[PDB]
Amino acid sequence: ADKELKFLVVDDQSTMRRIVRNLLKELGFNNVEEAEDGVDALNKLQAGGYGFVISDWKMPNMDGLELLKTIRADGAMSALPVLMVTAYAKKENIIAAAQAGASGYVVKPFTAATLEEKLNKIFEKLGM
Ligand code: BEF
Ligand SMILES: [Mn+2]
Repeated sequence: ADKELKFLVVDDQSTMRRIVRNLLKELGFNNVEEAEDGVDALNKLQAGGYGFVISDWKMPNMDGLELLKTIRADGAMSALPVLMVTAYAKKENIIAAAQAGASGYVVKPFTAATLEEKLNKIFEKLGM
């Protein structure tokens, strides 16, 4: 993928945002911004130029499943890649996220190798 691709990393725990931002840097992606919940994320997205979203699920103000649905229903951003990264591991959560249009789903805790693999699977799927 394009190394200037602009990522938004969304999680209510700063620890996890830091993990994801550092992983992306190792992968050659330095154009990375953070948000603390779905509302904060939507505000950043509206400012424009984003090419990829990585999002938690459990967050105050707007949770990540609502964020994913909001993105998919909006004409300006409906095709935006969205990778879910969450501690929810039950099949019904995976199904609800997949059906709502998630590009990929990673269960926490995850390894560096798993994140890289799942990002690449999405790049290949979308011809990026
Ligand atoms: F809080 Be997340 F869904 F891991
Ligand atoms: Mn959370």
